[PDB]
Amino acid sequence: IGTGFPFDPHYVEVLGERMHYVDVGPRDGTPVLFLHGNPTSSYLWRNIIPHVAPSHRCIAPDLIGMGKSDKPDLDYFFDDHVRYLDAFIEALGLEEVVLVIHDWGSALGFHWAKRNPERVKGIACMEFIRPIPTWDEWPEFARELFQAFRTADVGRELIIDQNAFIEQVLPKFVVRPLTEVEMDHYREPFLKPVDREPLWRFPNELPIAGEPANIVALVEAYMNWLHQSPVPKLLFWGTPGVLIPPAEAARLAESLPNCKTVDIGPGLHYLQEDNPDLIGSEIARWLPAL
Repeated sequence: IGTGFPFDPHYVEVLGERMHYVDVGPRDGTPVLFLHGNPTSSYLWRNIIPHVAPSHRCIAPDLIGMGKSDKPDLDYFFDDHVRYLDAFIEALGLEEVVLVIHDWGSALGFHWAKRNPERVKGIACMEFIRPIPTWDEWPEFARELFQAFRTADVGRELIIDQNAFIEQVLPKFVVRPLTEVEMDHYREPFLKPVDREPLWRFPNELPIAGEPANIVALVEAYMNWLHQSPVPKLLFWGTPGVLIPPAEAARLAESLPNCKTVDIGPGLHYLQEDNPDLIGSEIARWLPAL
């Protein structure tokens, strides 16, 4: 598994802030837009993109306040990310797209898809955000941790002061051991504690136990759209998973229209770090059929 990030940097100005993105592959057909989540960046996609780039344009932005993108003094609510991503897509003059999405990147992607259904040609997804009705549906191996993340004072102490989302959550949710080089790549955006605001707000935006109500409503909305959309879908899952356990992937395999599922083997949350070659190769095999 490659530790390097051999991609020329690109920046586009979005609402007075520069957003970094990877942009490789041929420029004529439909682009594949890769959307990371918390606490990652386009670095998450580094070993997946090379399978896809030979045949298709790969665009992978770093979300505002993350990766190599500018870091405005925002609250970094989900709605903030929505506004910047909406503006990024229009800034590049993208028409139709294929989405490849994960975690908060999936919330963003699905919400964009619901609002622009005519412009989405396919969705490849993995460990995506769905309503979590109770904490019983959250893996026992991370229940107290994320409960603490959403507790007053304690949450900020763990995520901001101690950098728990980088130093604990990342290794905890990758089955194979991450190298020091890989950790340093993930560390680089958040060397300054103050810049960890998005890493704390994201877990506090998760639709868990009916709160926050607005996000629950929004996620329910795009899941309702997804369940009745004819757009081709490719769902990657792992055992035992985090957001999408095997049993959930099985239900989605039946319920989601026009959906193919791919079992990546052992996986938690950052499936891209466990089996990037299978994820990349399957996306590549899938795209020409769109």
